[PDB]
Amino acid sequence: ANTSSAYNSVYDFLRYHDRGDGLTVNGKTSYSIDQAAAQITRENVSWNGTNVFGKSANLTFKFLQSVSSIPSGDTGFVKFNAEQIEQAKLSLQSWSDVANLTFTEVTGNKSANITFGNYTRDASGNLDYGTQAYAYYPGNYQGAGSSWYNYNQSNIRNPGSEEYGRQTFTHEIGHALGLAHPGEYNAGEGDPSYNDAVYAEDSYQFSIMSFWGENETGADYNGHYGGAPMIDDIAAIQRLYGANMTTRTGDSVYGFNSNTDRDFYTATDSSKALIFSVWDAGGTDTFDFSGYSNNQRINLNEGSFSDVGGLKGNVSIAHGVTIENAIGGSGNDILVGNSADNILQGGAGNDVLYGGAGADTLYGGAGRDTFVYGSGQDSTVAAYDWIADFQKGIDKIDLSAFRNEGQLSFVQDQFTGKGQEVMLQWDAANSITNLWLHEAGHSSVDFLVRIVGQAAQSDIIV
Ligand SMILES: [Ca+2]
Ligand SMILES: [Ca+2]
Ligand SMILES: [Ca+2]
Ligand SMILES: [Ca+2]
Ligand SMILES: [Ca+2]
Ligand SMILES: [Ca+2]
Ligand SMILES: [Ca+2]
Ligand SMILES: [Zn+2]
Repeated sequence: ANTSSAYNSVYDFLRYHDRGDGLTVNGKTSYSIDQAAAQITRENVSWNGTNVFGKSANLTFKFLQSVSSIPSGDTGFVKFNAEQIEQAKLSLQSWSDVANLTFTEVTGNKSANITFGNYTRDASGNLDYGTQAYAYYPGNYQGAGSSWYNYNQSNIRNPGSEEYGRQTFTHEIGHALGLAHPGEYNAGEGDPSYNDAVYAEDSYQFSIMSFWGENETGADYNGHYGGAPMIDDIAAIQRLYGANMTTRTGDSVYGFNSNTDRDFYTATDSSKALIFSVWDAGGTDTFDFSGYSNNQRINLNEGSFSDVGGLKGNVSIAHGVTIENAIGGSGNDILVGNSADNILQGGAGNDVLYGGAGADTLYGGAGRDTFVYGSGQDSTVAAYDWIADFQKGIDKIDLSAFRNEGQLSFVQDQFTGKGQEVMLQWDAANSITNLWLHEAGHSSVDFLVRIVGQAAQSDIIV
């Protein structure tokens, strides 16, 4: 019952931002990903009609060059500029990446499902420099799917350099696809706030359809805005149109050295912030967060949140996604794998690595690292872990988790058969050290961790 601090850091991080069940966060009811998704899609409307789910759609979009009138009554129409067009296309792409949607641009007099246009004045003809943007849900009525933005806002005119502009495009397109705010609130109507949120997870950390900052739920993006669908947004849009299983089906790398060709999944250098919820449909994938010096916490479990590059709760993995590998930076990181076979690289700094179930390959990197094992199922003989760069007298292998079944006894070269004993065996021929653990209740030796290098008894934490 007396686990080490290394074990505890993993145990707690695994429960970072727990949600659903009968939990109460910030004095509010906590929603699971699916409950949040249902709430966001409560209008039960999409381009396929009402109460239609898991149905794909082929949609058209258009950059209006002129208008007969804006459905809201606003005036002073202004067409989209070149930068707005490029950014809007990227926002559209971030939605079609995760849901079974196709977007085709149309021009001229052709009608379109989703339209884009700017406004600058109100119905009275007075300049409006206060509002931001709005959009209309799918439907057969005049203006359905149309989105409008205030050209008097610099973030709207320069969405490529002012992050909130791109986020706004993604947000409004969300409405044009059938998504609603996580709560019954609208701009201008009263002075709504996070206090009015129906559930705890109503923030930018979980949905860009929210109006509330990520700080409301404990996350911190240091003034940045993600610009792409977050975890609950992905579940929501997929509920309506189905998941896109053709996206990034090869071996994908997110973060540094990314091969995604998506700005929000790419970090060009250490001064670049990352804010994203990853959707990936196949292949062996890697979270490369090697360019950071900040202490990071990386979790590869689906639905989980990570603390990357000095930010908090800025990276998450969507439900239905399996990410396999992770690379930390020069800081003192915590790398947590999932049930798949993971390759974890701590990088420089003193790191804590936890492979979890499956046959993992672990690299501590330079520094004083700790490889944690919380269960006999973590490294069975049939699917054993490899610690490929273990440093005798420097690194540590943490087995404190087994204390719950009785303190482990270290034996030199033979098992007594009693149980709860650990042994290290050196093979001079291949320079491999086999770490064997005979667990209580096991009639045979079923736990093994193979080490490429030497290891001392004092390197094993029992
Ligand atoms: Ca992939
Ligand atoms: Ca994968
Ligand atoms: Ca590190
Ligand atoms: Ca694993
Ligand atoms: Ca290290
Ligand atoms: Ca090391
Ligand atoms: Ca493992
Ligand atoms: Zn909105």
